[PDB]
Amino acid sequence: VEPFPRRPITRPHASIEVDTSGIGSEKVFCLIGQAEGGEPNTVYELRNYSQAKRLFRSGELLDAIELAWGSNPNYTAGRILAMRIEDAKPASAEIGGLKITSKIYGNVANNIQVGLEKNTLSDSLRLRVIFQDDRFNEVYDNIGNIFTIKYKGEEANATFSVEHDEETQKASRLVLKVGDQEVKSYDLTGGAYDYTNAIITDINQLPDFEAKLSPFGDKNLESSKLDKIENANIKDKAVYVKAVFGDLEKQTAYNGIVSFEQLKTIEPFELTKLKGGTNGEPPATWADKLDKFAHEGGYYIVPLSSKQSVHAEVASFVKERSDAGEPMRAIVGGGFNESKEQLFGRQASLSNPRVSLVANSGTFVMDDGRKNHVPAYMVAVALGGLASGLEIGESITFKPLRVSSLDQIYESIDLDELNENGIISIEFVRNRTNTFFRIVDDVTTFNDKSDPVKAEMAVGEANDFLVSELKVQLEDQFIGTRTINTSASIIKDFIQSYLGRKKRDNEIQDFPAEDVQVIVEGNEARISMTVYPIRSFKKISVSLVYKQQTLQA
Amino acid sequence: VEPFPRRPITRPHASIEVDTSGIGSEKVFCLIGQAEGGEPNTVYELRNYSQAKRLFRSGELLDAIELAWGSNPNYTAGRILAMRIEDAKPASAEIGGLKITSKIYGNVANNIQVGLEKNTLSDSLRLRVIFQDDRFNEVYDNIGNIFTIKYKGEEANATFSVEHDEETQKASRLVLKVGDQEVKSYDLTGGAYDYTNAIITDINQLPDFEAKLSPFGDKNLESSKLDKIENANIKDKAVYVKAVFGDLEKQTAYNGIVSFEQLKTIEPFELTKLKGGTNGEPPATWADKLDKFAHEGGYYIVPLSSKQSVHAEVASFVKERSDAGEPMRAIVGGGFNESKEQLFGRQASLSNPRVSLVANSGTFVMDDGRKNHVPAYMVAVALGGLASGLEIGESITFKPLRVSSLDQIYESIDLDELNENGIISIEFVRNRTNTFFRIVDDVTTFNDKSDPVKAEMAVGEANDFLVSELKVQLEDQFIGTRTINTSASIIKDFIQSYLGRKKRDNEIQDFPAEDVQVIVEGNEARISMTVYPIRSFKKISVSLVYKQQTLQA
Amino acid sequence: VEPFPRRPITRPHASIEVDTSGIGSEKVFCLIGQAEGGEPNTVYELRNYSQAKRLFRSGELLDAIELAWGSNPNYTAGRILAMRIEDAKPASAEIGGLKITSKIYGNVANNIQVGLEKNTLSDSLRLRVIFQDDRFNEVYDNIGNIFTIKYKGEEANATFSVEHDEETQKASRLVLKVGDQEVKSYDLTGGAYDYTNAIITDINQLPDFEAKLSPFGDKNLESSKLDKIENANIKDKAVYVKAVFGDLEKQTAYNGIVSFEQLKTIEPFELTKLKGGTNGEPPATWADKLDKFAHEGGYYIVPLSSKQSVHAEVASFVKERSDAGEPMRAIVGGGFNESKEQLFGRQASLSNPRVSLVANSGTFVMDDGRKNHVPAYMVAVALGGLASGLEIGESITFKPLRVSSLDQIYESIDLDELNENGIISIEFVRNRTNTFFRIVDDVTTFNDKSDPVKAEMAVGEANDFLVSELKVQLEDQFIGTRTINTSASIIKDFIQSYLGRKKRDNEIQDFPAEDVQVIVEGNEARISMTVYPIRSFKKISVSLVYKQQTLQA
Repeated sequence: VEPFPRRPITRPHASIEVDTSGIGSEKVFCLIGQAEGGEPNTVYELRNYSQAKRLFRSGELLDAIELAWGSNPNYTAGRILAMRIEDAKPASAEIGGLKITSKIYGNVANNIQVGLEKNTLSDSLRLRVIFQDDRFNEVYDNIGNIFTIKYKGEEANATFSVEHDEETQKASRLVLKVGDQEVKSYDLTGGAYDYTNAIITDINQLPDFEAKLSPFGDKNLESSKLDKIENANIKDKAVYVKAVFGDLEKQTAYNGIVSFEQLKTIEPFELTKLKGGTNGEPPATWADKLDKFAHEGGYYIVPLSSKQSVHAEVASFVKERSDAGEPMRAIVGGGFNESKEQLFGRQASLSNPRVSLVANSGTFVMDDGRKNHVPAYMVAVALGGLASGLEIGESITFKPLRVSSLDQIYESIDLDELNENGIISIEFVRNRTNTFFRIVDDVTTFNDKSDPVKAEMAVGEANDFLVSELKVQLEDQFIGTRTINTSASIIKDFIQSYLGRKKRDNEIQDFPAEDVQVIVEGNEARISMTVYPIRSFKKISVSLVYKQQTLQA
Repeated sequence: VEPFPRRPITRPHASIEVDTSGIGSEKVFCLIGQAEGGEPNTVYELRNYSQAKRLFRSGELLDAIELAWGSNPNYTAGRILAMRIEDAKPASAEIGGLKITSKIYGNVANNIQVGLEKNTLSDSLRLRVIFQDDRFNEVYDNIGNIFTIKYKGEEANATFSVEHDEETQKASRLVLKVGDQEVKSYDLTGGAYDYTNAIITDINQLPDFEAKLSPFGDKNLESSKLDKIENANIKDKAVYVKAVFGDLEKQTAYNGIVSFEQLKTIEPFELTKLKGGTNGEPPATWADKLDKFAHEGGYYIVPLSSKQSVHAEVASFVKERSDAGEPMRAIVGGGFNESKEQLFGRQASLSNPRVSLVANSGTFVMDDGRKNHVPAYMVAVALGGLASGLEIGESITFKPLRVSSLDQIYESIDLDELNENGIISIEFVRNRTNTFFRIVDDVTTFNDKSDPVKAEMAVGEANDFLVSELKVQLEDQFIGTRTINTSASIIKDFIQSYLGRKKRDNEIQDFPAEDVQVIVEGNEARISMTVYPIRSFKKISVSLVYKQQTLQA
Repeated sequence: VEPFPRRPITRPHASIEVDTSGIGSEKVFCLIGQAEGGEPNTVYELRNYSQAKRLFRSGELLDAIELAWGSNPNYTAGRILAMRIEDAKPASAEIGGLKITSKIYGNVANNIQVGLEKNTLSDSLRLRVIFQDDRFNEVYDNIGNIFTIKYKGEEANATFSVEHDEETQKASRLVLKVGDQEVKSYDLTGGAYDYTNAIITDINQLPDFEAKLSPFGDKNLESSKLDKIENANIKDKAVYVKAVFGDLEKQTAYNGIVSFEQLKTIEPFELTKLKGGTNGEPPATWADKLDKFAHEGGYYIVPLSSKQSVHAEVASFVKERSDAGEPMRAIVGGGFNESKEQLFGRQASLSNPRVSLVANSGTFVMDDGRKNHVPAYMVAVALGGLASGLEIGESITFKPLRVSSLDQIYESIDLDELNENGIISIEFVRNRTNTFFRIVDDVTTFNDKSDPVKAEMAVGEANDFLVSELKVQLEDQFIGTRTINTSASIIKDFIQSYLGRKKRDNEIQDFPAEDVQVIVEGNEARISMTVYPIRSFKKISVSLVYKQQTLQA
């Protein structure tokens, strides 16, 4: 509802009630591991490969992103969230009249260099910054000398000053004087005087003074950050205002990988390397690190680690989030070429419905040209990236893996045992001339097959997405709406429209639209419905029978 | 009925009787606070933001109003009531014979400057006022001198007098006198000579005397306020009738901020400042201000203060007016960032059905780029502005707040505890990809959950509005009128109409119209009915069931 | 209805009545900015480029206007409104017994030169006005000496005089005397001699008199402004009535840049420059300027300032007008080459549906040929001039900009983030043989897709124009009319006509005739209507499935 005009009117008029009501999940994937770049305990959004490669410099995580976006040829590249577990810290140094610190966290940041060798021809400090790892070697100049002022009056001498607040060194005035008497002054507080443009215009208006912006950087710096001048003579010189600090803020805020801070006057200093870059140490538990993905919209998450304690932690994490209204599922892999007994031990230890285990490990072809021999959990990453590429309520059963080879080629009996015990395994298809690798099943670690919801990943996915979407939509729409007689009818219409839309997308098989019984009483709304869940075929029986046909003529 | 004519006529005629029957609610939010303007102890009604700014010059109260009208972007800006706690007084100067007084209340009025001059060409005074804080500067040039008299006769002398009467201390007569006799008298004490224009017209009647209006023109003064003159020669002079008092009242009564009144004799004096401009003491007890309210119709009220004594006094006030047939409610808040244990205390101290406590405090962006970080009761103002924007029997549950940021981000457990202690709380949602702020629930401080009327603001508001309108309309129409034998059916029709009208606007759910009963005996209007109350959803139960379906071909 | 004749007559006749009924939006663009000429706090309509140049001599506001007219080559150059922020004042001087004031406001007025001389060859005064900046130069030679008076008789004495009205010192008479007493006198206050040529002719008609007008310019001064003459001999020479200053006024009242007025005696003076030309300084807040735009007529407005205070002031202003009944929308640009963080912080500061942000800044090939490198808000002007060329309901999405170059050329990921966060951005289309630049979207600062009316400029513009036009027409047509039986049908027919005209102009998609319903009750009229919104294509899904085909012979 949107009545127009918003102000009530009592005299004769016309009124209009504009109404826009009614006219108006991606199943995100997550990764955690290590990298040579990006800040710690900070989650990011990954859309392009170039963006991630610029942020995440290198390591196993970048390979895991490339495998996830490459593990599904026939699907799109889905959005992925990533973060760094290492407690890295940046390089920082004290030089000149400033304190410098780098933004990249890690041992690589030590190679950063900052200097202010002065080019006396331009009377400015030539800021050269270098980062040899990134091939970043750029030269900046024209720091200071923002603009000129010159005096051409008939008096004997003239002088001008910039008066600061002594306790904070904040510029508050610009005073032009002859001797000790002010020709005119421009208080730099509260008004158009806050910027250098007003000073330039007002000074230009006076016939006795000139003010023109220099081609050494059109900064237009604020007037509060100007330098402190103390009765500098103006008659013979076109005196240059500098404001070196404010010029560093303006010209180097978003240039390079360098920040600046004050403990002072800025002076020249030599080009010096930064120190204190540290990769840090791993955390005792990953549960604090996993908390950053609590509310980021992630559904599938895969830790880049083969340790059982990390797997159990993640399992407790995804359980707690699902119980808190953030459903999630996890896929893990046990290192390199583990035997079946190790896999059964891991499955017994976990025994989580919302966790899956990958048995096979193999080699993959990367864009770098490396035939990277990866552990099982990178295959779990590839599988998560395939699942994300799939829509809601789809299964990854008998989908291709696009692998180059596998360390272990399991026989029929071995694959059957792995599937029975509740571990995901991968087979090599030698039946045809065009051999390929594919996934045999997507069973969870919870091995009780009697209950398909828990056992099947697709069913539990469809259930969690349906429930969470229906819960959010009902919470947003109907709570706080009046308990009018038509409320029950509106609720039943909305439910039917939501279930008919889900059936259109094939996220659910079918539902009886007649059995949607809504009951309303006071603040409570009691709703009952039936849904047939979308399932995936996994066994076909053919009772072929042969018969005899008699032909006549 | 009203016959035409009302008085009977006995002769043969036609008599007409005409019946004009059958052919022919607002919600207001109150505010109390401090500001740089406005009278003390005065209930001011506001409709326009410009009106509030002009009256309330600046301060917290104007910001509160702006927040209240800015907290409902969709809904109409309803009338709001404001009041100043400060016992301010206006500036005045006892300079010369004139008691200069200013309209504005406070210390700002002291800046006013008032002075007088005189122009000898037209023999008329001048007056000036300088209030440059409001960009105000006016000069009343050539005060007085409404019209001229000149002589054109043959007598040997030509004078006019304006007689001053000691009994009335005013100008009583204006007479043209020559020698020792009156040429023609114009008695100002009565008749059409109460205005000057009668005198101007009648002077022209004489062959020997004529009159004309002044070139300045529009003064149009009462003859009783003319100045005292005795036989001023007009033989060959166009002497102006000065009339200084009347033109002093006209140029300064509604013009500007400054009024004038004589204490003494009128004389010019130079420019001088005003004195006595006092903001005034903030009284400890707010009951001195709450009691000043009346039958305006206000419902909601927020005090702009964190004090317990203020909140208790407001609670006692609203309860008293409710018991006195003027239902009201309040919303309060406590300073900045109070912990839960303090908020529990405040709710236990209040425990009022007609008071609500706000937990959160935060920041709001205003028109003039003001990132105003505000105490909790300003949020309570914002809530009361939302509530006024919402129509009768609606609630503020799950609605947006449009707040910029919040101090306390409460988790689900914290909100649950706050709701269980009857404290309204505001939440920042992380479930949706696009995050936003919104209100949790409209729970009151009173904590008997079996009573939804008192527990819930919306139900209590709807019940009070229904009862108040019903009782008013019944008292107006039927109750207390002369007794007749056929009033029960008409009362029951009126009641049913009223119920139908309530049901039409969704103020009630339904009503069993067949169960309405009316009994009359003497002057006892016995009514009994039933109503199904309005309610707003707060809990949704979805019982989902999964089943398997078989398909044949 | 227009009756004929307008005066009824009771006698037998024929009366004719005539009704001329049935015989018979612009979306104006607004600008505020800097200029070197024009009055302060004054709005001017501008369609002709010569008018805009003359009004605004030069600055950034003239360049903005020229860009707007030239930002849409394939559209009509329509009306634009413009205001000058600078509080300039004009140059003035007092010399020669005359008050001199210039029509140009600012420092440019100081170059004006004015001087007065006398011509010995005709006994007449001379004037010269020069403004070297416009190369303006004109000489009003032989000022005064309006007409001669000659006498031809043989009497000893022949004199004429010009007398004045005492109360005003204006020329009231022109007396001719021969011997000792008058021959004829030309009364000037009232009669047949209001003009001096009538005096010239009648003097010519007299037997012993002659008179002729000075040919230098068609003076034809009215006789009120003639100089005083007393007993000036006629028989000596054909004496001139000079009246130098009145003739000067009549010659230069509406010509040239300079105006003149009396100081008192007037005498010549040397050719000298003027004084007092000043531009002043801009105010802190531009909101006081916007009041003049309250009832001018316009939809789009763009201030020429990158400061956030101006933007917040305009945002507030357009919100106030929208709540009043005259909605507007504001387009702004984020300074020079600002990074994504600054754009985000500006978007988060505005967060208004009726405000749109522009990110890209670049160069435009001006008509002068200069490679004018300009800030973002000049691009926002260009977009505002394209939106004003666009018809109602259209969108600036994918429309060509005709820009020369851009400072920042973005990646696909950067463009997507700029779109998603409610910032208008531009891409450099490189794949074509004809490379160019196109607008990607017209999304507003308000960043929620739930309401396309608030989130899209075109939809919101169509809704606002529709509501305003319907409100105006309904209020003009049916308020104050009679509540006749066919009132509801007439209203329905007028709405259908109006919606069918909208649908014809493609301002709406469609509407259902059945939903249009008119309810009459008392002094009110409730109307229910439906319209399908017009929309712009912003997403095209295509599905291409190949199939086999078999050919027989």
